[PDB]
Amino acid sequence: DDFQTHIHIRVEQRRGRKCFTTVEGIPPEFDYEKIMKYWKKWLSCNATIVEEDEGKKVIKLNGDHRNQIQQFLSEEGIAAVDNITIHGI
RNA sequence: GGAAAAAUAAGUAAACCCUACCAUUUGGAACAACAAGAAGUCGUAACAAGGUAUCUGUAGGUGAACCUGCAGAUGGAUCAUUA
Ligand SMILES: [Mg+2]
Ligand SMILES: [Mg+2]
Ligand SMILES: [Mg+2]
Repeated sequence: DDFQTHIHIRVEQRRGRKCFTTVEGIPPEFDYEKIMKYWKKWLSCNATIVEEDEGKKVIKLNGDHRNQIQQFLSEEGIAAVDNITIHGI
Protein backbone atom coordinates (compact mmCIF):
# COMPACT_ATOMS: atom_id res chain seq x y z
CA ASP A 1 0.00 0.00 0.00
CA ASP A 2 2.00 2.97 -1.32
CA PHE A 3 0.36 6.40 -1.63
CA GLN A 4 3.53 8.49 -1.11
CA THR A 5 5.24 10.65 -3.73
CA HIS A 6 8.29 9.12 -5.44
CA ILE A 7 9.89 10.76 -8.49
CA HIS A 8 12.11 9.02 -11.04
CA ILE A 9 14.51 11.14 -13.11
CA ARG A 10 15.82 9.31 -16.18
CA VAL A 11 18.62 10.27 -18.49
CA GLU A 12 18.09 8.73 -21.96
CA GLN A 13 20.46 8.88 -24.93
CA ARG A 14 18.90 10.55 -27.98
CA ARG A 15 21.74 10.55 -30.50
CA GLY A 16 25.50 10.85 -29.95
CA ARG A 17 26.28 13.03 -26.94
CA LYS A 18 22.79 14.56 -27.08
CA CYS A 19 20.22 13.26 -24.59
CA PHE A 20 16.97 13.50 -22.62
CA THR A 21 16.10 14.16 -19.01
CA THR A 22 12.81 12.38 -18.36
CA VAL A 23 10.95 13.42 -15.21
CA GLU A 24 8.53 10.72 -14.10
CA GLY A 25 6.08 10.65 -11.20
CA ILE A 26 5.00 14.25 -10.81
CA PRO A 27 1.70 14.29 -8.87
CA PRO A 28 -1.15 14.99 -11.33
CA GLU A 29 -2.38 17.95 -9.28
CA PHE A 30 0.29 20.34 -10.60
CA ASP A 31 -0.24 22.25 -13.83
CA TYR A 32 2.44 20.67 -15.95
CA GLU A 33 2.45 23.51 -18.46
CA LYS A 34 3.71 26.04 -15.90
CA ILE A 35 6.64 23.73 -15.14
CA MET A 36 7.17 23.20 -18.88
CA LYS A 37 7.45 26.95 -19.42
CA TYR A 38 9.51 27.81 -16.38
CA TRP A 39 11.89 24.90 -17.10
CA LYS A 40 12.36 25.75 -20.76
CA LYS A 41 13.38 29.23 -19.73
CA TRP A 42 15.27 28.20 -16.56
CA LEU A 43 17.34 25.54 -18.35
CA SER A 44 17.33 26.91 -21.93
CA CYS A 45 15.75 23.82 -23.52
CA ASN A 46 12.99 22.45 -25.65
CA ALA A 47 10.77 20.00 -23.76
CA THR A 48 7.57 17.91 -24.09
CA ILE A 49 4.70 16.28 -22.18
CA VAL A 50 4.30 12.55 -22.75
CA GLU A 51 1.33 10.25 -22.09
CA GLU A 52 2.00 6.69 -20.92
CA ASP A 53 -0.29 3.74 -20.12
CA GLU A 54 -3.29 6.11 -20.13
CA GLY A 55 -2.55 7.58 -16.68
CA LYS A 56 1.10 8.58 -16.56
CA LYS A 57 2.31 12.04 -17.52
CA VAL A 58 6.05 12.55 -17.92
CA ILE A 59 8.21 15.56 -18.75
CA LYS A 60 10.88 15.20 -21.45
CA LEU A 61 13.64 17.84 -21.55
CA ASN A 62 16.50 17.79 -24.03
CA GLY A 63 19.97 17.67 -22.50
CA ASP A 64 21.01 16.43 -19.07
CA HIS A 65 19.27 18.41 -16.34
CA ARG A 66 18.98 16.08 -13.34
CA ASN A 67 20.60 18.04 -10.48
CA GLN A 68 19.11 21.38 -11.56
CA ILE A 69 15.74 19.63 -11.43
CA GLN A 70 16.14 17.75 -8.12
CA GLN A 71 17.09 21.11 -6.66
CA PHE A 72 13.98 22.65 -8.25
CA LEU A 73 11.72 20.03 -6.67
CA SER A 74 13.24 20.17 -3.19
CA GLU A 75 13.22 23.98 -3.29
CA GLU A 76 9.60 23.94 -4.41
CA GLY A 77 8.66 21.29 -1.85
CA ILE A 78 7.27 18.85 -4.39
CA ALA A 79 9.48 16.28 -2.66
CA ALA A 80 12.15 15.37 -0.14
CA VAL A 81 15.57 14.29 -1.43
CA ASP A 82 14.69 10.74 -0.31
CA ASN A 83 11.69 10.52 -2.64
CA ILE A 84 13.54 11.91 -5.66
CA THR A 85 15.64 9.23 -7.32
CA ILE A 86 18.02 10.08 -10.14
CA HIS A 87 18.99 7.38 -12.60
CA GLY A 88 21.78 8.37 -14.89
CA ILE A 89 23.91 6.09 -17.02
C1' G B 1 34.98 128.75 20.55
C1' G B 2 37.46 123.78 19.98
C1' A B 3 36.58 118.61 21.45
C1' A B 4 36.82 112.48 23.48
C1' A B 5 32.80 108.97 25.25
C1' A B 6 27.73 108.03 24.44
C1' A B 7 23.80 108.14 21.42
C1' U B 8 20.84 109.31 16.40
C1' A B 9 19.04 108.86 10.90
C1' A B 10 20.09 107.14 6.39
C1' G B 11 23.66 104.33 3.53
C1' U B 12 27.99 100.85 2.23
C1' A B 13 27.49 95.91 3.62
C1' A B 14 30.68 91.33 5.59
C1' A B 15 28.76 86.96 7.72
C1' C B 16 24.72 83.38 9.22
C1' C B 17 20.04 81.26 8.16
C1' C B 18 15.19 80.06 4.52
C1' U B 19 13.34 79.44 -0.75
C1' A B 20 14.60 78.00 -6.08
C1' C B 21 18.25 76.93 -9.49
C1' C B 22 23.13 76.58 -12.40
C1' A B 23 28.27 74.79 -12.64
C1' U B 24 32.62 71.28 -11.21
C1' U B 25 33.42 67.14 -8.44
C1' U B 26 31.94 63.47 -5.36
C1' G B 27 29.34 59.47 -1.49
C1' G B 28 25.21 56.16 -2.71
C1' A B 29 20.38 52.11 -1.49
C1' A B 30 18.47 49.96 -5.96
C1' C B 31 19.31 48.61 -11.03
C1' A B 32 22.99 47.06 -14.22
C1' A B 33 25.82 46.45 -19.09
C1' C B 34 29.28 46.01 -23.29
C1' A B 35 33.61 44.29 -26.38
C1' A B 36 37.05 40.16 -26.91
C1' G B 37 38.13 34.73 -26.41
C1' A B 38 37.27 29.73 -26.30
C1' A B 39 36.81 22.19 -25.41
C1' G B 40 30.21 24.48 -21.13
C1' U B 41 24.06 24.11 -22.42
C1' C B 42 19.49 23.78 -25.98
C1' G B 43 18.64 23.76 -30.79
C1' U B 44 20.48 25.10 -36.16
C1' A B 45 18.42 31.22 -37.94
C1' A B 46 22.23 32.63 -41.95
C1' C B 47 26.23 31.57 -46.02
C1' A B 48 24.63 26.47 -51.70
C1' A B 49 17.56 27.38 -54.44
C1' G B 50 21.21 26.36 -45.90
C1' G B 51 17.01 22.38 -47.57
C1' U B 52 10.74 27.11 -46.42
C1' A B 53 15.39 32.38 -51.54
C1' U B 54 17.20 36.11 -48.44
C1' C B 55 16.66 41.04 -46.75
C1' U B 56 13.63 46.24 -45.26
C1' G B 57 9.21 48.64 -42.69
C1' U B 58 5.49 47.13 -39.52
C1' A B 59 2.42 44.11 -36.44
C1' G B 60 1.37 39.64 -33.54
C1' G B 61 3.38 35.16 -31.37
C1' U B 62 7.40 32.94 -28.86
C1' G B 63 13.13 28.19 -24.50
C1' A B 64 16.45 29.96 -28.20
C1' A B 65 17.74 31.44 -32.55
C1' C B 66 13.31 32.76 -35.01
C1' C B 67 8.08 32.11 -37.02
C1' U B 68 3.66 34.10 -39.40
C1' G B 69 0.63 38.32 -41.52
C1' C B 70 0.61 42.70 -45.00
C1' A B 71 3.48 46.16 -48.59
C1' G B 72 8.22 46.43 -50.47
C1' A B 73 14.11 45.39 -52.59
C1' U B 74 17.67 42.03 -55.84
C1' G B 75 22.12 42.94 -52.88
C1' G B 76 18.15 36.67 -56.79
C1' A B 77 18.21 31.36 -57.55
C1' U B 78 15.05 35.27 -63.73
C1' C B 79 18.71 41.20 -67.78
C1' A B 80 15.35 36.68 -71.94
C1' U B 81 9.23 33.62 -75.42
C1' U B 82 1.82 35.84 -77.98
C1' A B 83 1.70 31.79 -82.19
MG1 LIG C 1 22.10 73.07 -3.85
MG1 LIG D 1 30.31 35.72 -27.32
MG1 LIG E 1 8.40 41.95 -31.28
